[PDB]
Amino acid sequence: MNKDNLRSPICCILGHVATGKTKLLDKIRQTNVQEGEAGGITQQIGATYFPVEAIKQKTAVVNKDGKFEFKVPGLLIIDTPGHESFSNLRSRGSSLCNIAILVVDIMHGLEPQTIESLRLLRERKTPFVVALNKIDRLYGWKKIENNGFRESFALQNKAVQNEFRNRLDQVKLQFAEQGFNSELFYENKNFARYVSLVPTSAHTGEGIPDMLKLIVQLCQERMASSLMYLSELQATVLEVKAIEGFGVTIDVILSNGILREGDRIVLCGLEGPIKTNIRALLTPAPMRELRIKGQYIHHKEVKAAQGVKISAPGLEGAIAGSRLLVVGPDDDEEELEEEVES
Ligand SMILES: Nc1nc2c(ncn2[C@@H]2O[C@H](COP(=O)(O)OP(=O)(O)OP(O)(O)=S)[C@@H](O)[C@H]2O)c(=O)[nH]1
Ligand SMILES: [Cl-]
Ligand SMILES: [Mg+2]
Repeated sequence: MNKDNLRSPICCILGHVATGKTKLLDKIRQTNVQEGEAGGITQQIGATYFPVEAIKQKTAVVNKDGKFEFKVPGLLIIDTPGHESFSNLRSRGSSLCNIAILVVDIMHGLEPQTIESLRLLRERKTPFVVALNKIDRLYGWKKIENNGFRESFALQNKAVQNEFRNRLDQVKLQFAEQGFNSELFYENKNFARYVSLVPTSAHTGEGIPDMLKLIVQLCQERMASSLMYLSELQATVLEVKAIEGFGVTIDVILSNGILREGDRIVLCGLEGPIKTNIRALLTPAPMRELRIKGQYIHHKEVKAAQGVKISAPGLEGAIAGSRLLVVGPDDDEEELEEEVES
């Protein structure tokens, strides 16, 4: 359990259309992905890597005394489409994650794809918190940019505080009807068993510090302890696409283990196993999206979890969703081809 064998866990963001999943991530990243999107909607799985240094800075306003202990090296956050036509991608993102944020519009409560998401979460026993987003839409909300929720909530007028309590109670009742007990996050005395509700605004940043602290807490206090450390390689192909200068590449979620430039890799292809070597192992800059076209950073080595793009010859027939394996010293290359096909 050395700190040079720590693993960055995977957090999926799930929720109904237009609840603010991408906008929340844009506020954390300081990006404008949502503005860029056709229709303002997400149509693919996105991956952004957050080094723990950034998480520490973005939670300082709810950790002023420094007493919160950070143990993760970072977190890979997966953005997903809420639109009904992409249930396959919510399913894939859910299958990949270790923990999750379920985004609910506080003004609307639970909606059809919230219910779909809750089924995914319950089935896989995924620890999650709920972001009750768009609190700035409470009428008369007075913002302090990027504040902790409690601090800001204390400064609101009586009308706003009453409206919040009323909507919060309604949402709690909705979750209870779906079989989930939930509590406002600082009122939750059973983090292991009850869902924490953290009110947020993607527009003002309020509550995001609380939300980030909570997902680190999910990693450190709910996720299986073994997942804090790197073990055997696990990787999944997300997409296959030709990129200028690199030929047909694959975007991969590295879920566990370590990938290296030059690795002999095996994966499923249309006509049978593909066996090739990694020519370039690419990532976005930290806190930038895998689903966004850009210049890429080349790495000799990438430790899990991360979203990577791999350049290699012979990827033309790669199958999205395929597992990916690396040929190790004690492996037989053909035997490994047979194992990936399984
Ligand atoms: N006022 C306010 N508006 C918000 C907030 N969060 C998101 N929005 C707005 O809601 C709209 C939808 O946000 P978006 O980030 O696209 O949702 P999404 O959950 O990613 O939606 P999808 O990709 O599943 S279709 C956008 O216009 C965005 O500006 C918020 O906290 N306050
Ligand atoms: Cl949970
Ligand atoms: Mg989106």
